[PDB]
Amino acid sequence: SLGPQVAEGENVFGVCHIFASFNDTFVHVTDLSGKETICRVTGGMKVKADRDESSPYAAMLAAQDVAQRCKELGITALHIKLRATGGNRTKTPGPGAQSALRALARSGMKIGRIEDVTPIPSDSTRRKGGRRGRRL
RNA sequence: GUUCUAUUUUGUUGGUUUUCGGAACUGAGGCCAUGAUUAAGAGGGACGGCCGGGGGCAUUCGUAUUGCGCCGCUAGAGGUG
Ligand SMILES: [Mg+2]
Ligand SMILES: [Mg+2]
Repeated sequence: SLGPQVAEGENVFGVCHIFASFNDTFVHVTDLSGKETICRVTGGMKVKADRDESSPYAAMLAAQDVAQRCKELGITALHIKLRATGGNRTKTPGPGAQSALRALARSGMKIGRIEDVTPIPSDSTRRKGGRRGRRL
């Protein structure tokens, strides 16, 4: 729990997988390989009404909690891997993506490299919804 | 030339071949300014270099999706106004 015993001034790098859907948000800090996870907090465990799991406020609270104990385990800097639902479904990030990423910068964490890792297909299976679409 | 053959012809009876004519068949000729319009901003076909998610058969790659096996950490995740 004391982290790595390494000289001062360096930055131990981790990666946070920011998965921002339209109905909740994930903030998931792991080590460089991604094999070993460290902190995982969603907007759903920080808000009471599930209509607000994807709200930008819940993401900022979720990001603060992750970064708060991320210092505790020794990590000082992060690589950012933003992600939308993607796949066969939408490919734009949800509302909570910006607040969660902004909060990490303000929480004292150091930002490394930001990249989008949305799972886009070459071409996919048939998309949910009829031929006339989700009509309302 | 051959065959059949109208009929004229030998003072008048009779027999044969002519030729003269008619019709058909068959040789060697000479002669014609000797005889085939053009080549459709019609078409068909040939040939030459290309062109195209045209067609059929086989082959190859790509993420994504679903499922499964293992590893990590966790209490929610999904969905909706
Ligand atoms: Mg229906
Ligand atoms: Mg309408």
